[PDB]
Amino acid sequence: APVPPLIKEATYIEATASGYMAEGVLNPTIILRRGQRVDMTLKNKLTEPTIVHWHGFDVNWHNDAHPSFAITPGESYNYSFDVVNRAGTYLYHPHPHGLTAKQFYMGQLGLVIVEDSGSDLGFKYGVNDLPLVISDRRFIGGAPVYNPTPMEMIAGFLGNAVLVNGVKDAVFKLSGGSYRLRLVNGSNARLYMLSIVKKNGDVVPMRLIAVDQGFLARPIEVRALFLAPAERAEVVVELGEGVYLLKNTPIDPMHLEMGALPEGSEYTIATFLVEGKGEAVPVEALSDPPPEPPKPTRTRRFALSLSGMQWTINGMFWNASNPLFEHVSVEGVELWEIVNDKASMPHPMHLHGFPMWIIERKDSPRQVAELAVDNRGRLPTDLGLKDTVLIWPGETVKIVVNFDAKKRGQLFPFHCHNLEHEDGGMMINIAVK
Ligand SMILES: [Cu+2]
Ligand SMILES: [Cu+2]
Repeated sequence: APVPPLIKEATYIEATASGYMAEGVLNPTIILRRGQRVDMTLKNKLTEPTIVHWHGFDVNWHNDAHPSFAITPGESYNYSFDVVNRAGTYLYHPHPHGLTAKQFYMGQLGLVIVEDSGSDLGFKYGVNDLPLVISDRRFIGGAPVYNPTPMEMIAGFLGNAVLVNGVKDAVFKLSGGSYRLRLVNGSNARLYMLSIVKKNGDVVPMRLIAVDQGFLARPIEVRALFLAPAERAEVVVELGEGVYLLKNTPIDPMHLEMGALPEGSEYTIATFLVEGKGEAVPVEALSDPPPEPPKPTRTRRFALSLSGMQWTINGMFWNASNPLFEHVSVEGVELWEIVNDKASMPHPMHLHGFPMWIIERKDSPRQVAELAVDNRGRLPTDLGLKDTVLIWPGETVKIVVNFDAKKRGQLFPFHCHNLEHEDGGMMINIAVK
């Protein structure tokens, strides 16, 4: 059962090429309590600038940290903030402009778990609460390489094998019982459609309980889950004795932007060898429903498009020379109508600083529409509070965001979490007024 090691006291972290080093362990899971104070110093031990981003955290832009605050090698950066996020599974990872994909892919990515009264639901981390950080790699001679061509910067850098928690061909040896699996897409670009199946047997229903920004109102039974880069979905499964497989199953990846392990091919991501009898953990109710969405005062349309060799948002993209460029000025509660062009590819769009309520999916591909659970085209994952949402070519996704006036005068990136798209500039500053 290989999962990241746990630490509570994240006081000092070193950015190294292989990953984050804290208290002698690599990429540990930082576990925090809702409401606690975080004081943490980042030391840059790389040969290039970097900065840590607390993915999904409600903090100011000094603690986000905005990419403009990146530190040079040998420098340090202090983070100090109160955790006001809902209990859930978050990430910490690099955010220097133009260097994030490589640093992230070469190993700098860890989990941040936020806990709250009763949020562990009776499961124990590393026993039956299992994070599965799914990361693909392009292996050459059994070693990962990050060498995207210009066409791979446009499309995303896809690996030829899939790791779980850094482990090739991951195998989990478990006893029969209940398992909470925290599915995390830690890949640069690869999309997954995830299912758990009995080997040579039937699909195991998964009971979705939480996504990016925390618990659903109630568990939802699903047979398959789309999980794009930086999305998180926590499910509960009942495993009897036998062999089970976490698999990717076939999809149309809709690479329509420009005319080794295909995204829609079927393959095993992890194997569960279930022997013995262990604890059953009943999960009948969740005690932390997401808030209802606020009422927006204006509608703002966003078009996702390829402008030549440059991915853009409303035609705009990162100004490498001016990281404080104010691409969009916002205020109050807004409804964002995010339209992905037909000649495009799926984009997992992610907003810093402010979570998002998903209101509606329109013109989704059938493989998505078939999984929706309401009249507004919403997927089960769309029913929780989110911070990263996948928008398919031709599809319109409507979200509502509250640009809290307490954050006036700060800048927060809005960007695609396909890291090649991000390093390629598919990122703009949202300036809160
Ligand atoms: Cu983020
Ligand atoms: Cu993208």
